Amino acid sequence: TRYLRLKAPFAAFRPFQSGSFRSTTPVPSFSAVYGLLLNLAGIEQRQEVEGKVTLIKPKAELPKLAIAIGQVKPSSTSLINQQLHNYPVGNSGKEFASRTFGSKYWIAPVRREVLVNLDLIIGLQSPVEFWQKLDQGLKGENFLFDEIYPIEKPDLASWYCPLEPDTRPNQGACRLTLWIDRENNTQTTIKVFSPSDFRLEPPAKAWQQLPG
DNA sequence: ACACAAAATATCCAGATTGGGGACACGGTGATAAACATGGA
Repeated sequence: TRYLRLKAPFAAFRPFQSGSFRSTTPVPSFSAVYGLLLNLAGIEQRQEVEGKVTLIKPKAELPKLAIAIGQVKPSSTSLINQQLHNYPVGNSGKEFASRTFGSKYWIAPVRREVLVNLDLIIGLQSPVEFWQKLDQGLKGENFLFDEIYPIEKPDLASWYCPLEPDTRPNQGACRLTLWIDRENNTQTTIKVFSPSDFRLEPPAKAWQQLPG
C-alpha cells in the first residue's frame, strides 16, 4: 500500500558463515529488513529462551507482509583491521580451561569491512493494523539507523528483482536470504538478485512475499 | 576712506655601453615479535 524512505551514514551487513575474514553486501538482506521492521513495530521476538542457540522461531503465528527494496545511489566501502572475538577451534588448553566464566579467552585479529553511506527507499505492503502499530511506535507511547520519514510518492529510484536463467545481470548482489534459523535446516533456495535502473514504480515481480 | 587694472609667445636633451672566469657535496644504516586447524579408533 504505502512505503517509506530511510538513510544512515554508516552500515554493515555481514553475510553469515563468513569465517575468519568478514565481508558485506551492498544491500541489506531480507531477514535483517524484517528484523528492523519488527523492532520498529515495538513487538518483541516470539522467542524468550537462553542457551547455546537463541533463534528458535517457529513460523506458526506471524504477521504477513510483502517487502520490496530500493536503492538510489551506489555506495563504496572501506575496511578496518582492529580486533575480533575469536571462538576456539583447536584443542588449546591452559588458562582458558582454568577460569571458564564466559571465557572466549583466545584473541586474534584478522579483518573486517564497513560501508560508507546508506540511503534506501523501502517498499511495504502490509495490513492496516500493522501500519497503525508502526505509526504508534514511531509516534506515540550500532550505528544502523539515523532517521526515518515517509516520502513514498516522490523520490523515485532503482529496484531489485530475481533473475531467471537468461541474458545477463549488471551490478547484482552476491547472496540474499529470505528466512533462516541458526540450526540445521534448508536455509533459502533463491540466491541471485539483480537491480534494474528505471524511474517509475517497480514491477509486480519486484515485490517479494515473505513466508514470515 | 571711493573707482579702474593683476600678463602676453617660442623652447622642456642629443650617443656609446648593461660583465666576464671556476665550482653546485662527501659515507653509514633503511624494522624486530607475539596472536593454529584438522584428522581416525
